[PDB]
Amino acid sequence: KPHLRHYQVVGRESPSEKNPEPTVYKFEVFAPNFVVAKSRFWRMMRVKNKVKATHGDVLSCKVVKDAKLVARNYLVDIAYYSQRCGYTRMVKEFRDVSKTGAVSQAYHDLASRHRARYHNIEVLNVKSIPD
RNA sequence: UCGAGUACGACCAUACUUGAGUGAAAACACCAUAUCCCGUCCGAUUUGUGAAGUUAAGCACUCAAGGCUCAGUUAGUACUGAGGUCAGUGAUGACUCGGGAACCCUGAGUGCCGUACUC
Repeated sequence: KPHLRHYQVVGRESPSEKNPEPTVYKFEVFAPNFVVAKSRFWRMMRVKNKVKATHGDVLSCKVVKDAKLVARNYLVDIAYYSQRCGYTRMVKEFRDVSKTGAVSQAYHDLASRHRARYHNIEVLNVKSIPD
């Protein structure tokens, strides 16, 4: 029912004719599809690694399984962009069931109050909170 | 006698130009001279003609800097082709699908080869 599943996308940089064994990059992104995961996989590597989607290959994107469906806390360090105060990060600790669920509320909250939508939004540290 | 030595060169600064060092054989080099062609207002320049001589310059070899060449950045940045019944503002701004710099700075090193001769 909550959209925006959680994808585990990993990939080298088409090895290599120069380096012959480029370091593998893996990161987990929330996305509606996996085409949208790879689209934002090759945005981190184009920026945080200077690697094109052309000059590299996706090793194994994957759908993370779940957590036993039970309520718990979540602080989601989220970073959006807007003409509304360009590139501000946030914390916005939510209380939903799964990481997919809470990050959904994260997006539907920023697009609600900052009108920042999916591609203007990076995510980091979707972790939980005991108390 | 072996690397290089001259003179011919091809790439044309990694080769340039700087302060020096370096020159062991030859070989260039300055060098002697107006005794001739020579044209020098000049024996400077060059152009007759040879070896008392000299590494003083020149020249190649060494290090060791601007500059130059290769790269690491700079930077997936700027910029850009394409696409939005994108967002505001008629300021470009992000996004998506791509291309993708430069100056700089930290580097690397600071020529290479090709024909004849001569040893």
